[PDB]
Amino acid sequence: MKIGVFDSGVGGFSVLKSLLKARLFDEIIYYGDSARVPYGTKDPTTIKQFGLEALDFFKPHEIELLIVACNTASALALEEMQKYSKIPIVGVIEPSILAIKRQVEDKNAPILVLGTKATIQSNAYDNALKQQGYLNISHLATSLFVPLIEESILEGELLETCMHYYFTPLEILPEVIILGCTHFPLIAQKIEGYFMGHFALPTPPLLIHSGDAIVEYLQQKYALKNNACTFPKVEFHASGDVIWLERQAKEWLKL
Amino acid sequence: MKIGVFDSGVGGFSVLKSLLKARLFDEIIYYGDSARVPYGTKDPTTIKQFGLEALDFFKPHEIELLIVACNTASALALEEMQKYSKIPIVGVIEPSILAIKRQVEDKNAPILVLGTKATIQSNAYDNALKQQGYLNISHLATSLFVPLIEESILEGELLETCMHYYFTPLEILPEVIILGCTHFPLIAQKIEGYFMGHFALPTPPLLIHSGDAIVEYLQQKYALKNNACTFPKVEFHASGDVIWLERQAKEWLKL
Ligand SMILES: CC(C)Cn1c(=O)n(C)c(=O)c2c(-c3cncn3C)n(Cc3cccc4ccccc34)nc21
Ligand SMILES: CC(C)Cn1c(=O)n(C)c(=O)c2c(-c3cncn3C)n(Cc3cccc4ccccc34)nc21
Ligand SMILES: N[C@H](CCC(=O)O)C(=O)O
Ligand SMILES: N[C@H](CCC(=O)O)C(=O)O
Repeated sequence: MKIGVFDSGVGGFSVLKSLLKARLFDEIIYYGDSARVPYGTKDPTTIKQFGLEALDFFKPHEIELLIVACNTASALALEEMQKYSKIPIVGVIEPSILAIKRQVEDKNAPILVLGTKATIQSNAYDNALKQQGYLNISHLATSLFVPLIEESILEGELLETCMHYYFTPLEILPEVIILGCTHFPLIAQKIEGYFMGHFALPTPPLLIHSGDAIVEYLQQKYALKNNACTFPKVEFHASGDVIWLERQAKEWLKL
Repeated sequence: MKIGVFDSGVGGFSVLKSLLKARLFDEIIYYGDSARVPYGTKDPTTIKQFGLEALDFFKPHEIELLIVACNTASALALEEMQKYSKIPIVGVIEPSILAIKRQVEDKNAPILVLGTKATIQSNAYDNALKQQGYLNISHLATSLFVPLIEESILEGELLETCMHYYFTPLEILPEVIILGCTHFPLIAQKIEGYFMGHFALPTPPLLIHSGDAIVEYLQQKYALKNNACTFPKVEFHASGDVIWLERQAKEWLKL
């Protein structure tokens, strides 16, 4: 199968990695709208229109399915993109809801959603979660995590001080934390260590990764299988510097 | 006189505040490309073209001069903008160079240039200072200041730790600090406080503010006298969050 993956930029790599490791696809066309990144700081009408525009980018590629790796575009643009697209478009929020259902039998478990401002203000996560019977849902816009991560602040005092800034106010101690942004997997264990260091817990909260969750959905929904070729064809495309993006793929993805 | 102000988003307000206090112009059309903010994290090509697209936006408005309030656009897009424009275009780098040339006779004074990644990478400031005979020039990309300032992290521990992270590796004690980004006046006193508090500085460093510097330039170059109408007509446009932009203008600029 030939598919598209769309993200606001390089962050989508966290999803593409899961897809690659699972060997789902013979061909993948990755588009990063990196001239306009971030999306998370911006308004719904702007982001919806970004998502429609990404649809036009894909048209000459004859993809059969579009993955929207971006949790912000997933939260805000996806309904509008699906409305004008014949092929299916799969976002990263719904697959995470299905993963939570499999992994979190206790409907009362405190679940913390972390995301960009736009993702958190949409309440996409909370709404889906409530519909499936969840009763203790909390949310937090950890906005500064995105540029810290862009600047490779993946440990140390500055990261620790930032986490502390966002997490100290929380009144509830989550048993489940949804990593509802492309960037946040890169600080997954530091978030785990934060809660383990700051509270007496025998195990860290369960972390939900958007990549692994969409992999599980794609396998099940499309009978996709971990035996697409050994050397998938993958093209990178960007509205900003595509050579830099390709250089990133080569360094971090081996491609 | 009707003129235009361009910036990547709201940060240009720091320049606009200075323009308004100086009563230089009867009417100002402000445009922020806030669908695509920030520019500072991006590349020459992408930023040159943003700045040519800003020319297009000003065409129906019949402006007589354009001020590029963005330090990043000034650094990367100015020449290209000027190459095509029929009206004078004034950016925020050259006026800062001439402000320094006026206040700082000592060619060995240690001047420190703070900007976005793109601004610093261009060496637009360093080149201009060197041509003016300056021999002691350091630069730092203080990239996380921008998002921290956007999230109103204007004091406290997170700012202090961010500043520590950028300022600690510095091998020269500055006598001149260029606030080479729209956003950095909002923490000017905090920056001055970090240097006075952690080092043995005899007296505060001379801080160069892009807006005060452009004003000085505009007055002198254009023989503008500060005798424009007491309440100028000012319009606010943006590529998104325009409503938000207009709110910010009323709350913060008195407009
Ligand atoms: C995302 C996984 C698949 C690969 N990866 C990584 O494991 N680390 C530890 C990085 O530091 C990194 C970076 C990186 C290079 N410079 C900064 N970093 C963080 N990239 C590229 C990248 C850049 C910016 C944001 C990103 C967000 C998500 C994924 C990759 C990102 N990919 C990176
Ligand atoms: C003319 C400027 C200096 C007036 N002004 C201000 O003095 N403070 C202290 C603000 O906090 C503020 C803000 C603000 C509203 N939300 C966060 N802040 C910081 N704006 C709008 C604004 C927003 C974001 C970044 C900005 C960067 C430069 C100038 C204005 C900016 N203007 C603001
Ligand atoms: N990809 C975005 C993060 C970067 C951005 O804000 O565009 C998300 O997953 O929410
Ligand atoms: N206005 C930009 C800062 C914000 C951005 O990165 O676009 C500058 O002065 O460099």
